Amino acid sequence: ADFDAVLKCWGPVEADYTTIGGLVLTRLFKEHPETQKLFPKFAGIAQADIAGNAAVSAHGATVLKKLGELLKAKGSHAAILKPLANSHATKHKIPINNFKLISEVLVKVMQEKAGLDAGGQTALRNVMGIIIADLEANYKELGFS
Ligand code: HEM
Ligand SMILES: [C-]#N
Repeated sequence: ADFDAVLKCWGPVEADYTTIGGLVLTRLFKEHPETQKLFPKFAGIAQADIAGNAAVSAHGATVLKKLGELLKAKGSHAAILKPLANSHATKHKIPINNFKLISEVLVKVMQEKAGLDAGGQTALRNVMGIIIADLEANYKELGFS
């Protein structure tokens, strides 16, 4: 049910993955500035210059398309999520807690841009908790606790 509640509001996201992707990453780097250092291509860009950055928005679109592709899997997602855990633990070297940060930014952006109501915001938090727990279990399989 929580996947359905999110998907019932995904239309505005999927309609403009680049604009919404840029909003998410711009907000993440504003509200959680330590996360920006984890993107060496973007680290050190002054905040004022992030909202207009086409590379930032294109990367945000990649992230949101992947999360769409996870959402629409409704928890049957191993072939999608194992590779993401592998790359994020071993290539990008992202500590797990940062996933909670981007998830909360997404809840805010969807509240403001996608019609996600207070129950919907619960639902997305729950779904992101599923995804993050799976990422974390795969991190541990790789030796990253
Ligand atoms: C569920 C949330 C997230 C999703 C769906 C996601 C998805 C992706 C995807 C699809 C890629 C491209 C393939 C790859 O390199 O693995 C990627 C790259 C990357 N992700 Fe994530 N990601 C998430 C969260 C994060 C967080 C929380 C951070 C850091 C705070 C992060 C940092 C990176 C970095 C640094 C890259 C490589 C950028 C580049 O060099 O082009 N990701 N992510
Ligand atoms: C990943 N951003």
